Amino acid sequence: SRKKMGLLVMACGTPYKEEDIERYYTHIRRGRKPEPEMLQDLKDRYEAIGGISPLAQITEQQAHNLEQHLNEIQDEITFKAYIGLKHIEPFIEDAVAEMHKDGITEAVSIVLAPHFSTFSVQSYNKRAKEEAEKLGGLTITSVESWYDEPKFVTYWVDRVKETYASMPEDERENAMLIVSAHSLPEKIKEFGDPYPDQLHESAKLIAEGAGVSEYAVGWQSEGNTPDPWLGPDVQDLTRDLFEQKGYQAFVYVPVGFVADHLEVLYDNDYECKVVTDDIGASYYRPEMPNAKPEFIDALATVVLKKLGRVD
Ligand SMILES: *Cc1c(C)c(=O)n2c(=O)c(C)c(C)n12
Ligand SMILES: [Cl-]
Ligand SMILES: [Mg+2]
Ligand SMILES: [Mg+2]
Ligand SMILES: [Mg+2]
Ligand SMILES: [Mg+2]
Ligand SMILES: [Mg+2]
Repeated sequence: SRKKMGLLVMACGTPYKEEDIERYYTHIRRGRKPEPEMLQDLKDRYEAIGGISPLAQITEQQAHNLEQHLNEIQDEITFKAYIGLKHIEPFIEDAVAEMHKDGITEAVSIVLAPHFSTFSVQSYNKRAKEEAEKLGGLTITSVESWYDEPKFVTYWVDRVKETYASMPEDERENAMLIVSAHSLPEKIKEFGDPYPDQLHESAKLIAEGAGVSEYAVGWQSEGNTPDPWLGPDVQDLTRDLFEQKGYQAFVYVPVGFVADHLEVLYDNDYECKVVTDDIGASYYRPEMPNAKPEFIDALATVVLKKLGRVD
């Protein structure tokens, strides 16, 4: 007889179809509906990246594959995955309510973003716990960060090694590795938020494992508020590094992101590519984890370590 546990997998969320762009972005913008020109622009961006339907499917596939893999690799717990999202249904509170309705009394949560922040991870975890407390009779232990899981570092190390090995000799000797995550408001620093330090440590670990001595850290995808967000932005960093040293290849590792969503397919593969094309450099951006077995095994290890069932 196995112990039953909920596996609460949390993420930003994505629209499910083009007609969800308005409500998704209204939610991100804290109730401010995008103007018509912006709605049209967003539609065009999603069309440019190959469409919307594949996006939420990745997150669902990650949760599904993680549940099945956890259930196969150990014999003590049977997990059932529930997805809880920030900016579109199913919302975090919906997922917790569904766990409670289904009879779950004990759950472990993980956010599909490897670095802790007060703005995102801590807020998701607190919301999940608050809903559990309101319903009663259900407890959640929450993963806070996992950027330093060795299997996750190794995923990116090996992707970087493959990219550098694929380069012509002249690029391989004159390339720059840019390691990035989603920008957040700079005011997180008032709380001692470790998010920037964790990104810098991811970059150090990945560059070290891959044997890449020239790398830099940047941020991407900042939102639209009056206070400053973490920088430099990858677009500006790329140009600055080019002006300083003349790199002829840029390799983008958006380690803060786990899937082929707009922030990678457009904010790297279009916006950074515009800059590398303008300066005459080659652009590389290795495969995101998505739902691939190597990444799912890394997440399974994160979960079982959090529960103390793996050293
Ligand atoms: C939607 C989204 C993703 C994937 C992410 O990592 N983040 C953030 O950090 C914010 C603030 C938002 C929105 N998102
Ligand atoms: Cl942490
Ligand atoms: Mg339609
Ligand atoms: Mg399966
Ligand atoms: Mg830790
Ligand atoms: Mg942008
Ligand atoms: Mg500003």
